[PDB]
Amino acid sequence: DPRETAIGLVRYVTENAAKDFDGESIAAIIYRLRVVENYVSSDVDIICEAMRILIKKLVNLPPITFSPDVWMPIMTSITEGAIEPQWRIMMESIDISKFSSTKCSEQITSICKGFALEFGLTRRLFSAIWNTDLEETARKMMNQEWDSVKIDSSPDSAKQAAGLIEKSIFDLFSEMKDHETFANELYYAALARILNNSRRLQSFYESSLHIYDELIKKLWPHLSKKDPNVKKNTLIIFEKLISLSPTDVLVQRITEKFIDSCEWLKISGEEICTSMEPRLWKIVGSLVSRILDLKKTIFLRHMVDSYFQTRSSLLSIIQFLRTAKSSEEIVQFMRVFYPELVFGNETLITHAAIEMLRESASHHSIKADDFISIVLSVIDAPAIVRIIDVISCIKDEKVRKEAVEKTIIRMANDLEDEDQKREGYVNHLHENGSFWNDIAKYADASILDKAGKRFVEVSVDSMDIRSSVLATDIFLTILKLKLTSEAICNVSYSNIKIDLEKWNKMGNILVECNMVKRSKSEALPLFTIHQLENIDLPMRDLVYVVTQMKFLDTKEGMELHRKFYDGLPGVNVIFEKFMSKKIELCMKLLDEFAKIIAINEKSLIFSLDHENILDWLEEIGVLDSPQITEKLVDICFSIEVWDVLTLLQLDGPECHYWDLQMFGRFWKTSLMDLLDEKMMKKVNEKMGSILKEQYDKQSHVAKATREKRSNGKFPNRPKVADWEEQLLLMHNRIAGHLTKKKVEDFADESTQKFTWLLGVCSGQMSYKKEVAVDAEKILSRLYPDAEKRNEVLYHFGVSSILKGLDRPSLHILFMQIYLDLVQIDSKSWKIDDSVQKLSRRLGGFNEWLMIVDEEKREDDGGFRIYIVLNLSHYFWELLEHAILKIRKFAEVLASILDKITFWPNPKLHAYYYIAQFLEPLETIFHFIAEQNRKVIESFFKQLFDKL
Amino acid sequence: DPRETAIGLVRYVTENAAKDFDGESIAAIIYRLRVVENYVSSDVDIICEAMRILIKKLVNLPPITFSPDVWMPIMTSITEGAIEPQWRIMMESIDISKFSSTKCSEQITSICKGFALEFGLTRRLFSAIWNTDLEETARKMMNQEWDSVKIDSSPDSAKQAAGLIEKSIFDLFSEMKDHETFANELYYAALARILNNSRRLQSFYESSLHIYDELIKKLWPHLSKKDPNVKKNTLIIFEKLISLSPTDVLVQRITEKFIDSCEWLKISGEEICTSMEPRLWKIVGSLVSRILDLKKTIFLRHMVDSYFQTRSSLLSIIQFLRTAKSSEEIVQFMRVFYPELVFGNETLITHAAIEMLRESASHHSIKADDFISIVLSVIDAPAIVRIIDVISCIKDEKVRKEAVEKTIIRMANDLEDEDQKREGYVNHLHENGSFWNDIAKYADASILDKAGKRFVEVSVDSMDIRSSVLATDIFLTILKLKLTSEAICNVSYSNIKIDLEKWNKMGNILVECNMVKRSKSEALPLFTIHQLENIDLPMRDLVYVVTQMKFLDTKEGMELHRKFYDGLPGVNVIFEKFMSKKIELCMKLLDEFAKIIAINEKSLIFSLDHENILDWLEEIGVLDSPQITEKLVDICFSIEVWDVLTLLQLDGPECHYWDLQMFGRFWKTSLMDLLDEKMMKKVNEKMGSILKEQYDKQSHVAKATREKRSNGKFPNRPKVADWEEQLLLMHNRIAGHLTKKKVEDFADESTQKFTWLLGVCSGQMSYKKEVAVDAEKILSRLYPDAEKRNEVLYHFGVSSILKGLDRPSLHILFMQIYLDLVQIDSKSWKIDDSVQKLSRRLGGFNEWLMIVDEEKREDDGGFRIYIVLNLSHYFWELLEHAILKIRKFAEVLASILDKITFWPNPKLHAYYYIAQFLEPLETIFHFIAEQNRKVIESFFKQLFDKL
Repeated sequence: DPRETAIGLVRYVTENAAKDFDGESIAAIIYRLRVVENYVSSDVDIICEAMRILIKKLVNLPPITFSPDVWMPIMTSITEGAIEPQWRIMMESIDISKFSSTKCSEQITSICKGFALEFGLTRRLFSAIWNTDLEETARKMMNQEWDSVKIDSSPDSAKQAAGLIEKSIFDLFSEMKDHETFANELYYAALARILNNSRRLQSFYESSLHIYDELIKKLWPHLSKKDPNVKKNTLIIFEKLISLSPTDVLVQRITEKFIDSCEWLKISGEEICTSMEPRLWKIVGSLVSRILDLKKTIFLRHMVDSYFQTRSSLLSIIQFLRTAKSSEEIVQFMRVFYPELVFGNETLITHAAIEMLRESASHHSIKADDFISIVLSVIDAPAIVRIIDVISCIKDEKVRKEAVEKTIIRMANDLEDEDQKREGYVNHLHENGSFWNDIAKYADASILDKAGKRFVEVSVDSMDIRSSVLATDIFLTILKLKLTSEAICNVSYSNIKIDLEKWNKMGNILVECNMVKRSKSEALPLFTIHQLENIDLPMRDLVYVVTQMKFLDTKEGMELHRKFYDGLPGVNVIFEKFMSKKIELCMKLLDEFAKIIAINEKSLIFSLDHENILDWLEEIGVLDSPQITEKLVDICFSIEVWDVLTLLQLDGPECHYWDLQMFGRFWKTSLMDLLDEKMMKKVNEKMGSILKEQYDKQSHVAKATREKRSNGKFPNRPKVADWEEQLLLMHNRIAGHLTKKKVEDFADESTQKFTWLLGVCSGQMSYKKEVAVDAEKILSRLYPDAEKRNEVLYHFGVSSILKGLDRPSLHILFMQIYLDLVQIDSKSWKIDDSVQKLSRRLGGFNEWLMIVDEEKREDDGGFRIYIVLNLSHYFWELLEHAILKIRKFAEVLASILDKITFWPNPKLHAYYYIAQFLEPLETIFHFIAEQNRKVIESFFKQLFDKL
Repeated sequence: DPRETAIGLVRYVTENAAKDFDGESIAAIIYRLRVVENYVSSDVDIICEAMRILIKKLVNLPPITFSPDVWMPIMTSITEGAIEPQWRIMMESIDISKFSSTKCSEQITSICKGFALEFGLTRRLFSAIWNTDLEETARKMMNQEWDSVKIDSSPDSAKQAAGLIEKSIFDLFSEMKDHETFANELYYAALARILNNSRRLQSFYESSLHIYDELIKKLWPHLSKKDPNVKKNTLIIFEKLISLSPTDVLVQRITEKFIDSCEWLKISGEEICTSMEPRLWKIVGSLVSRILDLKKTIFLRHMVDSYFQTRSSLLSIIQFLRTAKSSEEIVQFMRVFYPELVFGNETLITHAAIEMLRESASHHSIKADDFISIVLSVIDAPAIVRIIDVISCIKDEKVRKEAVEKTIIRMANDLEDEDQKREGYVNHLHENGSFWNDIAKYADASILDKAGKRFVEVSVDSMDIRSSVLATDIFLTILKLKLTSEAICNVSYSNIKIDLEKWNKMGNILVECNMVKRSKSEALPLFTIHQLENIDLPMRDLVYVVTQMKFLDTKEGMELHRKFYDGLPGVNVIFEKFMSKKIELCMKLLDEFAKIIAINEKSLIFSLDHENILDWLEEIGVLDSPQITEKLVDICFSIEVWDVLTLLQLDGPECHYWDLQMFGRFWKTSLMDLLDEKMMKKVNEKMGSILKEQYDKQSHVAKATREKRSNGKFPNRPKVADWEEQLLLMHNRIAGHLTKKKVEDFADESTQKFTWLLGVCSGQMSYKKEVAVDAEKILSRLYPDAEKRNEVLYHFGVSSILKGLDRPSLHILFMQIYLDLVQIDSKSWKIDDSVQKLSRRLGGFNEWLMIVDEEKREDDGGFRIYIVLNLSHYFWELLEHAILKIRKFAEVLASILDKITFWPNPKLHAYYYIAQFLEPLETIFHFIAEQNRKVIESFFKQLFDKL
């Protein structure tokens, strides 16, 4: 029975407790009293005193008594009661004849655990497995003795230690003997393991660092209690362990280990930095090289993970270089590694380096040469956005000023060599307001003056419109830059020392900067002397002057113009001559606006609030000026023809102004109340055919655009966009300036405004019913009688039709409908009518055919003879109410006959129409010949002279 | 920023460390310095001194400062740093204006854990949640103060305690202040919880017992260090807690709890038993009632589990009643609960109760009345197999003797009332040898004598053969029972005092016991005086005497027969008269064996080794006796007819011995070498027809058995079983006893052995070729000449055929073949033959027809006249070599004629055959009539007298 044998062995131990036994026998006794599992509660006490005696004897054994694989199972059995099988294999071979409920067993195990805790077996086990004496190695590395290292640092022993560290006996670390000293010697033995494995290698370090990390994690609360020199010892042990590292990966891992250590042992950055600055610089260089390589590159997922770790390592060491006293070290760091560090697109580390630079500057005055070197090296790099940080790092006012001027010169040079990348960087740098706030609270006045001068120089030297525009805008901002110390004019023209002719070029750039790029509030209107001295300006600065001439009215504008243009002779005379009644400027601006509306061309005036253009002329106060209103009606006329080109779906300036004007006067006006439906059919068909012929004459892109725009063919109006609504709105508003008193302004018959009024009275489409009724009322004021009111309206319509045919598919149609409206009218003639009234109904017929001039004869297509022959031919056909019509026409022809002679041009078939004159003379001689004789003879004489 | 506010609060604490603050403010400060997570390694020291100050102040707070649900999260935060959300909800409502890496946080948490360990916050938390002072309740139950209990024992507080017990602060139980005292007060507070929840209830106890078990599991190593009175306090606390339990389930659970406790606190059975015997008895009664109910019965799987537990509870408490000093208690336990405990079919608990009974008997002398009461109560129960255990428990020799005699009387009474169950129990009890070894080493001689007397009484009084057989066998065993003290005759006939006529009946029971039940070695042959005085015995004890008469030859048998039959007059005369030449016993035994082989009946002689029966007669020495050999040949003859009944597939004694005997002599013997193939066909067909007629006359079971046995019909032999091989083997062996000298024994012609020898010489099938050639050689010795050798063989065959037809479908066939063999033979007759030789060839013809007796005439079927008429008829047909045949037959008939007159019986058609006599007389008178005249006249005179 095993229990009896165990009892006998226990008795043998109790009576032989003062004797010394070989370790093998002790191990055999231990094994045999563990393997028994049928113990009783009665004999537990004697056996526990037995095994405390055995454990006390075992601790006294020399370390070389057993091997680690035999040391392991005995501890297993005496701590948790687990029995390893190969252990029982080895132990059953030992003879012991010379020495001869599970609750009892677990009580025995726990009591043995308590006794093993009291007698401190863990230290003995560690010393045995590691083949070293922990106290001796701890003492020797207290004394820095590294050439006499005697310890096993094999990976499997590290595995065994790690497999130890997790049981519960270490949960009670503050209960074993000299637990602080034992803790210290464990820490130093782990450090000596790292040292041994580092020295041997002169996968290889993973287990060592792992077991060291586990040891420090379990041991931090007790290392700092007894020995206050632990921190310094860790500092020296690593100040070698770093220096013995061959490769950079090793270095970064172990520096991570001491980042951890300084975290555990509560070591602030100041002490470590002041005691390890020399090696730290090398370590920093190697690790930052690793960061650079890993950023360049940025089982294959590790390439990011390690990246993060290494970066965090920097984040720690820079935080340990927070109070780095060596200014030279941090200066050379900024000079060499900071550029690429910024290039790594990492902000935290740069950010901290910046603050430690500012702290080093506050505590110590670094040489200006060093700081200008680092600034230029940063200026050299295409990173010019963060430079302001190191500019704020400049604690010297003079250095700050010189650094700012060097940086501005550098960006000027960057814009000079014309590389897109640098230009983009400069644009981003000038997109923030904190930069300019810092520039204001750093730089002084002279810096602003030189910046303005150089910057106007680059603006005038820049051919690229974008670069010049940016230059002018930022020049405007630096002109209005408020200095904090001085808290405004910052650049004067005299200091620029530039020729005036090139300063004249800046006007367009100023237009672009002040209305295109900038908003209304931040717009800073300025005018170069080319504008202030001339009226013959392009519409760009014409619009500029018209819309920012209110800015000179304010005292601020006049003041800054005077102070900026100070030193230039005659400036006062210029100012008074533009304050003087600019009226010609208004005329030319409105003329250009008229012709630009006449050609269907896009202009930036449309983007402005032109709908209240009448308000604009009210701001200056020339709304009462009469010479403007003429031009005003011109505007109206032109917008009218624009509307026509909108309705025709024609677009483009392929036809002259008068053609489309007379086509506009050709519309729904009461002139076509008299016409019949067959007439409409023929005119619409011919208009559609000629419009289609024009359409297929165009290109494919224009046809696609017109098809997209047009929802329906003639006469349906195409789709309406937005801008035409604005144009129409301001067009109808003109009436605000058309009041012009009661009747006296329009009483002059021979005025363009009178022609406009006659046009608007009857049927102009683009004008709304309110304007139409106002025009009708004012015409009622002019002509109280309605008979003359309609007579003059009809005469105006026909006369406009006739005059429009002077400067040449549409002319022939107009010929046709002129004939046709005459045919319609002829039914309404009275027998008692006069020849002058008939000529008036025919238009300006008498005055039209009496214009005998060389120019009128020149290049005429014979429209006059063509008309005369056409009506004469139709009346001749009728002759071969009707009698009254023929008689009145014959009266008219007899009255006019003596004038038609001068007209026959010598280029057209003059003789053919001379012969064709036979019908009119026949209808005259049917009755009239007796009263009109001299005319007849003179007519014949010039006719024969023509031969 | 929370960190600045926490720093300010920490400063406020440091300058106000000597002031007292309300607990709410302290909790708010704790919460706010926990919630901060951006701490620095620099300020860790000041904050840890801050919270040690706060914890020291908090410990000083009165227990009613907070509620448990507020006490919980603060401990959570200060031990593991986990923050409960509702806690932050409650704490954020407190204003603190008047007081104004995660590695740092975890260091803070671990340092706070260490400080909380040092200041012992766990005791304060327990006192707060349980609304009690642990020291006061521990002291009061040291002083046994139960009427002033003030504690909360709610289930949720138990849940909270259990949820506490598992963190790591309790891993260091030996580090908090007064950890032994705190351990004691925890144990006593848990006990007071059980007490409170037991008293309140005057599901309800599960959490309390669970938390108590967890507490004792974590707290056992420290409860016995300081206070040595813990064991007694647990004893009293349970000596009430058991006594206050209303139901038995509660009782069994809590007694399990103290089985556990005595296991943990190292309390041996002796102390607990001597201090708690009164209540333990009640507890034992209740739990054993539970075991009885659960055995009777033996989510529904629990009915077994609890069962086991409760049984284990008994296994513990009985082991704590090991040294129960009260003999009355254990005696009454055995008297009342032990029977049903045995009935529970559980052996461990009974087993231990038995040993504790023996220990109580060794230490203390229990009254004999108690032990006889418990024995009779066990004897009363049908469990009489284990009684021997309590008989060995009897330490008193006189009591042991009286208990043994009471038990034997009890089993005698059990066998008397004739209930099968009790008989089976007695048989099982007598099936073991340890029981009889114990009976021998316990009882004395007089016990054996009275057992033998009563047991012979029951054997002779038992009508059941099985009960009597068991009685006789066990009487034999108790007769040979060796007593250890006396170390053999144990029962004598005189003491039995039984009448001799009933003792004569025991013979058959002795046969059954000594050859059927018992083996050869343990067979104990005995013979009742009925056998020793008589020869007219049934074959049972005949076989017994023949096979165990060797047992008297040994001195042992004679000695035990004399000493057992001592006191009976004339025993010596009986012994000498059976030692005297038993020869008649042999004759009668062999006669019975012969007739039993003749009827195909199963007998147990077959199971014996009868194959060496010749050896048996050699053992006695009567193998030389001549009067046996006659009977021997009888045996042979009978086995022969048995073989015939085997070959015929007939079986059963439906035909007489002589019929089958003459059919056996009818077989392949040389008598049928003379017969031809048509004769074989007719005889085989008729035999098959009559055999089938016999077959379908039988029943279905016999036909099924015969069909299974017979693999083929006639003449193919059926399948051969085993026993016939044995019978045939001993049959052939007879020859060993047939040597009988050279020629002188068989020289007597008129002997049965001579008939057997004549039969074996020619053709008996069952005898092998060795016996056949031996018989031929011995017949060559008897008859050197071969002519007489074949003549007598032929005469024997025909004479056996004729004699077999005297005591009547097979007879008519025999008639036919007798005629037919005569026809065959008649061709071999010489002209010079004599009438006597011809009669010899015809068989015993002359001697056969001359037997004139009243018995021969009586009931004769007229076979003689039938034969005479049949051959006379065939020879008459031939008459109407042939002449020689007719002449020889006529000579024979003339010689015999004067004798055939006497035979005609008066029951059969006598006159018809008298008339049919005309053919023989005709063939006689064809020639012979002159030499035979007086015969003719006498024949005619008796013929006429017959009329």
